[PDB]
Amino acid sequence: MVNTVNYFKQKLKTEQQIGMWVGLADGYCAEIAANVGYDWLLIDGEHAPNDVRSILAQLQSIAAYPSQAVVRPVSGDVPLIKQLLDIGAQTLLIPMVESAEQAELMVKATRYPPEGIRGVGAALARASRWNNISDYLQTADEQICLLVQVESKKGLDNLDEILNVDGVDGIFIGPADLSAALGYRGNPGHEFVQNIIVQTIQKIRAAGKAAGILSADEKLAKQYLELGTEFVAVGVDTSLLMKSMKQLLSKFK
Amino acid sequence: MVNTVNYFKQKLKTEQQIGMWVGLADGYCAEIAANVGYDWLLIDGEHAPNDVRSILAQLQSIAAYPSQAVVRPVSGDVPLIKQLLDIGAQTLLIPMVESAEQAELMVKATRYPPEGIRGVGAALARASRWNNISDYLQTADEQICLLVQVESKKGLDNLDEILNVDGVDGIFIGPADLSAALGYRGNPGHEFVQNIIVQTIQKIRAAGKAAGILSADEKLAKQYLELGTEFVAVGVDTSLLMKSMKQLLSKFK
Amino acid sequence: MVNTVNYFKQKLKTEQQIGMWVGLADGYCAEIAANVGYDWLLIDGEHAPNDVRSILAQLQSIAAYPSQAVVRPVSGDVPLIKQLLDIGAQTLLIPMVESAEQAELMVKATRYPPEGIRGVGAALARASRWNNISDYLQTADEQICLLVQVESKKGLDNLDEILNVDGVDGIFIGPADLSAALGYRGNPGHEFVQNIIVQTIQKIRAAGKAAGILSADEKLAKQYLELGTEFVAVGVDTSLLMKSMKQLLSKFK
Amino acid sequence: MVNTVNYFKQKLKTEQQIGMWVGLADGYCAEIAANVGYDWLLIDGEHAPNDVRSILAQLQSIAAYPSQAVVRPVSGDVPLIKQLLDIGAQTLLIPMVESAEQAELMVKATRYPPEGIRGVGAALARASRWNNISDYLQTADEQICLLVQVESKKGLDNLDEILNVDGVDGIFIGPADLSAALGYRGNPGHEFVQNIIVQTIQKIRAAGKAAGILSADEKLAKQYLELGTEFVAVGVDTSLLMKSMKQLLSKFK
Amino acid sequence: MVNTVNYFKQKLKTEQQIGMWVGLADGYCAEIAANVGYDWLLIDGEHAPNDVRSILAQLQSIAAYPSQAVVRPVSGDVPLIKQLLDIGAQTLLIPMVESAEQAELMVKATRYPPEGIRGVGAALARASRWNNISDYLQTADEQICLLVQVESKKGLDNLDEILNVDGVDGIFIGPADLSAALGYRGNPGHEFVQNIIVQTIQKIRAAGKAAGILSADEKLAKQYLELGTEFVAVGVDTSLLMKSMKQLLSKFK
Amino acid sequence: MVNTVNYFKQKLKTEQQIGMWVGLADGYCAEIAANVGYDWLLIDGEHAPNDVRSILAQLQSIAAYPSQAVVRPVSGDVPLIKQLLDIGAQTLLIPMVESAEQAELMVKATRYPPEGIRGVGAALARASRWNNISDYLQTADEQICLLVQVESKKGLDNLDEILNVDGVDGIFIGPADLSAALGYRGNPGHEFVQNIIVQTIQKIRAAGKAAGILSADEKLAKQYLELGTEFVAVGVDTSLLMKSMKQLLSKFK
Ligand SMILES: [Ca+2]
Ligand SMILES: [Ca+2]
Repeated sequence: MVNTVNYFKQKLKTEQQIGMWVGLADGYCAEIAANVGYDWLLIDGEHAPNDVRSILAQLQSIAAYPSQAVVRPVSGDVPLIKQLLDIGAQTLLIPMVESAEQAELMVKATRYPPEGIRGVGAALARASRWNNISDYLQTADEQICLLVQVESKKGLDNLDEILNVDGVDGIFIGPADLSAALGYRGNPGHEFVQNIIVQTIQKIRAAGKAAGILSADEKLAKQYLELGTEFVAVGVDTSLLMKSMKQLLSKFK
Repeated sequence: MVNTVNYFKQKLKTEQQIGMWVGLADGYCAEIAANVGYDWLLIDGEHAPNDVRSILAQLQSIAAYPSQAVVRPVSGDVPLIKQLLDIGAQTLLIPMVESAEQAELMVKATRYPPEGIRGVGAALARASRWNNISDYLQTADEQICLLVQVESKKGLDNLDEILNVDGVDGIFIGPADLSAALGYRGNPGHEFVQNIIVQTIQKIRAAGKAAGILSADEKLAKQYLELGTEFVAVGVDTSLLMKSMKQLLSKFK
Repeated sequence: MVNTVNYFKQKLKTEQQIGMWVGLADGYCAEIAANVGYDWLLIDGEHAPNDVRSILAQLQSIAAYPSQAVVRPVSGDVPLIKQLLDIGAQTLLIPMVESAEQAELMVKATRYPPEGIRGVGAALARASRWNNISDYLQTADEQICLLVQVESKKGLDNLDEILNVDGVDGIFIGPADLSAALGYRGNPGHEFVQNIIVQTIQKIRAAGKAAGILSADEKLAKQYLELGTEFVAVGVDTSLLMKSMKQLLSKFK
Repeated sequence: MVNTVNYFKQKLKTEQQIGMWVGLADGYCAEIAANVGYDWLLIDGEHAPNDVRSILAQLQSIAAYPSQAVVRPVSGDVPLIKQLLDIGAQTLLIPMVESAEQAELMVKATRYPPEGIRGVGAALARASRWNNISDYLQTADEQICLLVQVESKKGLDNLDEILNVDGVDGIFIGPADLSAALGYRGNPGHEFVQNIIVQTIQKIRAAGKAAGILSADEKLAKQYLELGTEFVAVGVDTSLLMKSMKQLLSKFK
Repeated sequence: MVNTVNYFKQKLKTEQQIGMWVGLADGYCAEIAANVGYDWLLIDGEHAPNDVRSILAQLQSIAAYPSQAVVRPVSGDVPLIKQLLDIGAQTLLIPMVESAEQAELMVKATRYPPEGIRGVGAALARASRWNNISDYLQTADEQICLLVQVESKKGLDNLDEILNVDGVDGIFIGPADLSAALGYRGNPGHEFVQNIIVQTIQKIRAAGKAAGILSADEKLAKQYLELGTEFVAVGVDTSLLMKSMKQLLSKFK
Repeated sequence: MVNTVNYFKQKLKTEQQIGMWVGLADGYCAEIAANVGYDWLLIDGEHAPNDVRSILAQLQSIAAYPSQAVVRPVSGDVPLIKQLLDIGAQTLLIPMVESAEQAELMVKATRYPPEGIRGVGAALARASRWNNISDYLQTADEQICLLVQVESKKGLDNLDEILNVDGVDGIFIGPADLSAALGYRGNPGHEFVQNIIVQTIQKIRAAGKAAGILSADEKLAKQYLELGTEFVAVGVDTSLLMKSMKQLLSKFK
């Protein structure tokens, strides 16, 4: 078997990928999402009740389908990154990255020694298909994609430095934490926040990195796609489920 | 503690209850549904991957919310009915009921001896809250509601007889199995099927029993509510999740 | 490896075994109960929210401890009995046994062909420890113990017939279903019910079979032990947990 | 989406398919087995500790791989068959089939009304991918494959009658139950048993049905393949795990 | 929906709240404990085998009942605190707090930016009921309650400094870790230890914070209540289950 | 009850113990491995998809069998070590230990105050069998065994310093991470790497500590046993399963 090709990673340089946030934290819900045809599915280990084993179950469901999996761990924790890579997550979105130093450590956490600090356990891991991918330890690094989130004043204060870190493939901007960090908690729609988001996306793309964002607002999503944003999540499973059920009940109250 | 009051059962004689089909088979998804404000939630043990333990998890989630739980077991299996009552399901929807004899057996399956054949295990059961409901074995039968589904030619051929069974509180008509039994599999919208559904609802209400139905079609749902149908399910969680995600992706293809 | 000796089965003829009801339906709770020193633990598949997989987890917990496991399936279902024997349950308590014809079928359900109808699948089963017990298909039947419950008027109407079935090792009387069946639901304490229980125990022992019963009432339990009742369960984990927490809160209200 | 093509079913008429028994009852173990390259994987609901939900997880794992899933339910239970088809099992192996009448009922259990008695619930089912397979209710029957097991003297006494049942695609012979039924429990190797197996395979293929068998004995397996047996399982995951670990320890004792 | 009112937090200033430790690590066991009537239930993520998902299940169980949930995470880990607040835990008990600096970080961990460092993910969280609590991001901080444990000499050496931290609502003293830290491991009953506990409770209440403690000793528990201690846990589910089962067996040996 | 004797710990000074790696992450698979007769089983929390709850299930499975359990946590995390000791893991293998300062912290993490920093919670823990081991807080430390892994240049740079830490019972060398760290990723077989392994084993034994290693290569494993290596793991469950299934399929292609 040749290593699973990371089409998400390749597509960062060739197209704009449309994404769905997967927070229902369940192999069955992840499979329903995997049937729709999103370019990428964000399995949320930070804001949904997931652990290594529930994320594994969702990778297995989604694996039969074209949609590429991206895993957001709870934090840039090196051992947890080691766990998620070995279960076969090929793209990670690291929350709350605030310095070049922290971004380089995340690069190392995703690469085998001697170049990085990823723990070696290929015989045991879905990632190597238990060594059925015969050359895994030689070929793994090529198909790993590292994304970091900038979501604080300190991250924005270190944006140019993070953007010069080799091995950061993309910077994702989450309007929720960023709006809140800027003193507009719950109101990312403010001009002050939007101007900072647009400038940030411009700087990201100017430095040759992929820019990413989430917006459930169709107008803002299409605006971010007009700027060339490479990976745009356009909704959240929990929100779509809740709103579709509320909208239906309102027709009957 | 007094026994949990079955408001679904009481409401069969006082209003028209709007329902959501719960087939995501998960305590977390059941809780999202429980927040919307449906009158009733159908926990589907027949067509969703549920077992006694996953149904228990969904009863526990939903229990904090006003929405009344209805459990559809996989079949009119007496021991399985015993299990679902002891985990605290107070309303059951029995699929594929086709005779007075089978309907009376389902009544007995829901009532303690000597009047019925429900196995006695109150010390162990969430239903008695492990005997924290001190009078449970005296008061349980009052708050149990039995619904049966008519979904075959044989059931329609035995409708008058089922409708004279004391302890059948309601007859639910599932257009899917009924359309299929009538040779219009996948097309319940045919006039031949709809005329049979309307006549069936009329006969059900004429015999003093509650009529129920499911339709994701808003026009048919409101038509069934205009006829006085007592319990109408207006959608399905799996369908709302899939369609909301497909509709959103179509705005971006 | 030699097959696990069924000490419960042997002790039916040499001593009186003290039992605890396990309805907390969980490997971790079953292990707590396993530490106490009960002669037997009844893993309740009829009145607690258990399936084959949760019962297997409880057998694995308990296996490190001297306490012998007895499993009560939801009903005398031949395929379910097959499942529970293959996960390694060596003693079964069959609910709701009402005829010699039904007792004989339960005997066959527990014995391999050609003498019985137990499905053969030893390579796969914990019961054979996946063929690490090399002679399992030759030795299995010797260490299987079959108990049946008489809990209905019809059972009591067929008691002499059930007691002449070879391979029924014991008859358990559950006062809850029996009291209910006799029109004293929730009050097994009545003289009418108790006289029937005592006579029933006497007839069971007179026919050379083991008698069993459950009572959380210390006085009744010691009374049943004075009659020579071979297997006596003296409490229920769910009840002890609830009562201990209630008594404790009462000291501080 | 078009319905998943049942390649196992097609190959019954075009090649000889090599199978692995999957009784580790686990999505993770099922995925390891799925990477090997077996033509078919037998998810054992009869002799391994599986339920609908654990079988769903194993289907989801295996779905990303070419290996075709075959599910053996605990028994020819019509409601359980309904449940396994809806989670998306396209091939079923029914244990303990003993008459044409029982085989015909299993055929109907797998087909929608009006031809069959399969309960209709496509909106909810992974089988229809929650109606993302738009024609599912029209196209589903064509990709369903029904195998039955003959494992008793009564089955052998009804073999010609079972073989004339339209819609039985295959008869599988399990030497374990059959050897036991013939009074050679745990010694299927006996000439008396093997002559019966060979004759049975010849009769099955003579009637234009697929023959199937399991043998962990390489010689017997290759013999059955020389007879033209269409589906041959050649080992069992539990057995290969235990034996591989025992062989390794023996090199070091 | 308005945000769940944190009655535990309000009662810290108006009454003395009686608590039960919940370490059976199970939604079913948590629900049994929830029926008793304790003012608060301590879901122990530090000393019972719990993770985010098992704590969520226990929150869902308990939610239908008046008893207030308090969650003890394994350590003052900011990302884990983020995870427990989002699943909807409104009161946290932080183990092993030893400095004002650490207590201030725990305060911030529980509050949204710009005041605190709690990660923003309201669309996904049971805490916001998936934004069905429409003002959640504005109202969430008011219903969050932060308790810290002082259980080391260093903590006692920093007690006045921890007590001056705005946003620490309560200091809990666990005699087990504190007795051990003082060189009396497993004998918190010693006068040297008790004088320290009494003095500590007096200092905590003198600084206008709530004092808390656990003791299974009724006399010590009632003594701590006579001192005005605001939250007193009076037993542990694991201990009451084991002891109740041991006491019962001893009546029969 | 007396505390469980750690035979693994005792045997470090009296014999050479043969080990199997358990990465199938499942109570049912851990029990199959437990039947074989390995001296020790390594429950891998670093490279297999395990959490505290799945490790507890595997400890419960294995506990019925003579094989001693060793747990490898994901990292030398003090709170996680606390969790794993409380579920009853008596031998820990700490990955990625690189200094005497880190080894000493791991020693303290495994010992109660005042000598160590292990959090006290014996009422709640399987480790004390919920205080059924009456003297647990006095006797626990004697039966705890601490192993550390040297797997980096920095570890080898600190080997003499780590080897002088009292309370480090053993140093395990994992050829995978070490080979990788040395610039021979995936080829531990190189003379440069092997010479370092042999010298390392010699230095470990010269300092009075137990040496450990894993090799699936029979020749290397016997070589390590001839040097007197005290604990040698000779295979990996995931690898044996995959290889046994691959070899078997190869006979029939
Ligand atoms: Ca978990
Ligand atoms: Ca289950």
